[PDB]
Amino acid sequence: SQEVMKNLSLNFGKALDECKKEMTLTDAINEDFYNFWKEGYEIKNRETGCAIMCLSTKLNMLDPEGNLHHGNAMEFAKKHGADETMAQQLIDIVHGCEKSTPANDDKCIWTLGVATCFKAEIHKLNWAPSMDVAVGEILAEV
Repeated sequence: SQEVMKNLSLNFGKALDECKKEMTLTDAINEDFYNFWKEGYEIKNRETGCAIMCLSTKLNMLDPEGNLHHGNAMEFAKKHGADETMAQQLIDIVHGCEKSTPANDDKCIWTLGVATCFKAEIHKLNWAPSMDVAVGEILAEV
C-alpha cells in the first residue's frame, strides 16, 4: 500500500510556494488559498484570485505523474470518479462563470469571481466533485 493519499492529492504546497514568489504576493495565501473552500468563510480578497490565476498554469507542479494538462483533465477527473459528462458540467460552468462575473480590470479579482460563481453552480448540480477535480479543472482552464 501507500499511505500518502490524504485529503487534497494535488501538490498545492510547492506550487503555491513558487506562485507567492512569481507574483510577489502576501504569505497568508499558503492558508488563504485552501481556506477559500472552508464553510462560513468570506475570502473576498485579491491574492486568492491571484493564487488561482497563477496556479492555473502550474498543473505540472500539482501533478506528479504528469496526467493533468492545460485543457486536459478528463482522465484526471476519472481518477476521482468524475466521468466525461461530470467534467463537461464543470467546464460549461467555468466558461459560464466567466459570463456572470463582470470582466474585472484585475485578472486576480475576476478569476476569484469566476471561482466564486463555480462553487455556487456545483450547489445547483445533483452531485459534488472532489475539490481536487473542481479546483483541478478550473485551473486547467482559466
